[PDB]
Amino acid sequence: GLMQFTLPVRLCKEIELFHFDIGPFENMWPGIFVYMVHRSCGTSCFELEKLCRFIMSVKKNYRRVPYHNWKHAVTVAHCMYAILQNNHTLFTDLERKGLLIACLCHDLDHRGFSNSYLQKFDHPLAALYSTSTMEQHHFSQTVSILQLEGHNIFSTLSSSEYEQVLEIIRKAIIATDLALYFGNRKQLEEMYQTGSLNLNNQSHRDRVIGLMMTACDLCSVTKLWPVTKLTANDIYAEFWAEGDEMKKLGIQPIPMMDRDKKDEVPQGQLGFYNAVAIPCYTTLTQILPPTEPLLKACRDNLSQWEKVIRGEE
Ligand SMILES: Cn1cc(-c2ccccc2)nc1CCNC(=O)c1c(C(=O)N2CCC2)cnn1C
Ligand SMILES: [Mg+2]
Ligand SMILES: [Zn+2]
Repeated sequence: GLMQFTLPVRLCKEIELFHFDIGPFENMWPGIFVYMVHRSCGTSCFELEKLCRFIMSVKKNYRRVPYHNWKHAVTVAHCMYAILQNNHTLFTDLERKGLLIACLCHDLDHRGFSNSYLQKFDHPLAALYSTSTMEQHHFSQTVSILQLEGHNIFSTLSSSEYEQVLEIIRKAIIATDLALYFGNRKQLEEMYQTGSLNLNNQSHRDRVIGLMMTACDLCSVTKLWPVTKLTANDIYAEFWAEGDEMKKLGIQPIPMMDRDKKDEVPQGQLGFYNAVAIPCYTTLTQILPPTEPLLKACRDNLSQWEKVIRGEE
């Protein structure tokens, strides 16, 4: 009860900032997560023993892939932490409980392959879940781990509160399917610009949380340039392996996944910042003004990719 987690001073200060990098000491990431839960939710939200057991089972069910790994899970949770702490009063008790957990679980048991590769390979998951194939799997893995003995971190919630938190987690994890982000953002843009956006409207809150999920998921573009750049290497390491696997099925992969077209990565980043990232953080900033630092950091990184194209690095 009187047992707080406390971090070294540099981490205590910098964890509050959007651009925080959780660092290369894997063994500190559980502690960093518990710290964020305690500050964003409270020391009372979860039984520490159940929470620690839950976190260590989640870690065990992330695979040793270049990008969609346990570090990504904790990085995405930290971005969510920063959003929630900078928007103190906008979110419910159930939302603060559910969203950090959703973020920690959102890529559970990821294999480093896209929904599209699973459908072309004809993976069993593609027959079980025809759309948002991996994201339905991630939610399924979340429920599995919640149902392990001594892993029920939500055990103090009523039946209907428990159903609501699991429904927040489900929608939040499904929203990380980037195929769904375009339409979600277009609807939020229209709603914001016609003044019809209503945070008492559950379907509106769902849309806003979905956009927070995209923002946290893509948050490598909001880090300091060296973090952003070195993260992109891990992203492409996965894409190019998928490209190799597409060539093994007799399918030319898209250029994003073809290691033979490495040279076009910089132009590929420009399209991604302009089509996906900047629009994401712009709409998020319109709805939640204190998230501006994400938009600002994303624009700084777009400017760095522009410099790469000009051979200024
Ligand atoms: C759209 N496009 C095209 C090219 C390209 C490259 C070489 C040659 C031709 C085309 N590169 C990109 C963008 C790469 N995507 C990212 O970098 C990315 C993601 C991301 O797509 N998701 C899915 C799992 C994570 C998340 N964060 N970030 C930074
Ligand atoms: Mg994912
Ligand atoms: Zn992710």
